[PDB]
Amino acid sequence: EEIIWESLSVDVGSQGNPGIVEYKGVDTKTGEVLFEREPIPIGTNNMGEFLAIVHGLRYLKERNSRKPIYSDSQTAIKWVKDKKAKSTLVRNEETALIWKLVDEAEEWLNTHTYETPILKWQTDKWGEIKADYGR
RNA sequence: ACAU
DNA sequence: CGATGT
Ligand SMILES: [K+]
Ligand SMILES: [K+]
Ligand SMILES: [Mg+2]
Ligand SMILES: [Mg+2]
Repeated sequence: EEIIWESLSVDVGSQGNPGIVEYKGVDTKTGEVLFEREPIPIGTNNMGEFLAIVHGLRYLKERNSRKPIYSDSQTAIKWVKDKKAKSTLVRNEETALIWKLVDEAEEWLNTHTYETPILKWQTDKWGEIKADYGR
């Protein structure tokens, strides 16, 4: 119904899919960029969306913040809930880095706790998520 | 079909 | 138009 403005919003940006993947987290209210991941040479949209949420979890936990996280990705929200990123991306030398980060993100989820609500950004009602890459 |  | 996903 209503945007929870006291929140973190995340989004992925890519050059190709699969292709170069980056992501960032912003203050939903102000747009302030809170974290930005260095571009990853090959990954998928959904792996980036997943990494963005998990990074947001780690970011908020380190800062003792109970803010929720918004993502517009049905897929990544489910993957985080499951603690399992069910990507189809081939594992090879070229995809080694993104798969390493995804593996490590799952591992973090399986060794830490959090109460952070992970919320679906309702793009059809509210427009583009505040972390959008204007892409 | 829905979400990217 | 193509790809990633439930
Ligand atoms: K975009
Ligand atoms: K499809
Ligand atoms: Mg997105
Ligand atoms: Mg976007």
